[PDB]
Formats: sequence, structure tokens, C-alpha cells
Amino acid sequence: SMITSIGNPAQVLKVRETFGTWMRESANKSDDRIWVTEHFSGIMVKEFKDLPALLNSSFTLLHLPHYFHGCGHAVYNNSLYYHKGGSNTIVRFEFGKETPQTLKLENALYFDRKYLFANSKTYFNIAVDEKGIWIIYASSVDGSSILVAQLDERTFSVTQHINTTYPKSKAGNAFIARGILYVTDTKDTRVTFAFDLLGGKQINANFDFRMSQSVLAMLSYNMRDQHLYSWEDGHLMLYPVQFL
Ligand code: NA
Repeated sequence: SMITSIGNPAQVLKVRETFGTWMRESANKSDDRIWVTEHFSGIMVKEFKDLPALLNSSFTLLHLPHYFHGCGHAVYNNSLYYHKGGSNTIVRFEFGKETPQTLKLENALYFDRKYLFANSKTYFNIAVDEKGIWIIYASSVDGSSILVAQLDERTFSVTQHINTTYPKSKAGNAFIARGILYVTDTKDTRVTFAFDLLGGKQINANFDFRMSQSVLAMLSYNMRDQHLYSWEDGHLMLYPVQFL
């Protein structure tokens, strides 16, 4: 099924950090924790035990095995998925463990400011939804096309590279819900492109995302509550979504 509209947002918090990510578990689990990264690069993640903890800036610091770049990470099943800064390596870091798993996206743009999403200086966007685990990236072959790697969860390996043919120059940002890729306009306020990942075909999508045009750092669908999570100019937002 497809998204027909996005509701008014709920703001959870405003921080000084213009760019960052906030993330919650999306696996069918009782887990109230929140994970945050700040800025476009670093080696630390802040873990909050719950929302009141986030509200009061009471966090545990977790040191990562590799520096992250960008704002396109995701948390799924007690693991952080993220772009290893300055490489085409994607890292899966399980929070109670030492050695992460890694995979390489050999034909993906990953340096020299040739971003997948320029607004957020992002090269890769990891997304988790009802139909699988996905890595959105931009081709280093033609330097333009948006692709989505479909993952195998157990092996943390790529089973398929899906070419949308959509040029990244038209994309503001994106998220994936129920196996459908949704891409925003360059102003990041409307969704103007969509792609049925398992059907391998474009589908019509034109609906408003938000009224604010403030810079958009992170945009991510969480299948556990079916809400859009975003980070907008230091504002942590939640959007409800309406399916057809
Ligand atoms: Na996104």
C-alpha cells in the first residue's frame, strides 16, 4: 500500500546542533531508548534511556569502531547501521559488542562532496521497513543515478542493487515505507517521486511533506510506530503518515 498524506508534525526537542540524527528501535520490541549523532562526522553516539532523558540531555556516550559520516544512519535490532567516513564501507555495529560487521558498496559515490543528498551532505541512507533493510546510494558509474541496495539481514550483505534511474540532482532526501521508496524535492517540502522497490517500477507520488523549508538533516521512516522521524535545523520532529 502507498502513502496518501503526511500529518502535522509533533516537535520533541530543539537543540543547538543544526545537523544530526535521532533514532529509535523499529523492531517489534519494548525498547524506549533513543540514539543521537551530531554534526556531519564523528566517532561518538549518545544513547538516551528514554524520551525524558533526551529532553533533559542525560545520555550515555558510546564510542564507535569507525568514524561516521552524514545523517543517514538507522538503528535496527539493537544495531547501528552507518556510513564509515571516507570509505564506501557501511558498518553494522551491535550495541553490546566489539566487532562490527561491514559491507562495501563498490560502485557508490562516497567522497569529494559528490553526495547522494547534498542538503545533508549524505552519501548513504540506511532504511528499515516492513519489506526489508535498504541502503540508498548514488552511482559512482554515472555520478547521478539513485540506487537502493537490498540487504540480507543475517549476513549483512547485498542481495540486489535496484536502479531507480532517478537523478540525485532532483532529490532532496528520502525514506522507505512498506517497500516503496519516497523521494523529496530539492526544497525538501514535497514528495515528488516514488519507486516500488520489489516491483522495480516508478509510481506516482505527489503529496506535501511539510510547510517549513528549514534545512533538513535526517528523514527516516520507523515501521514500529509508522511515523516519519526528522531532524530539521536542530528541531527533532515526528510526522504521522496516512496509508491508502
Ligand atoms: Na532519509
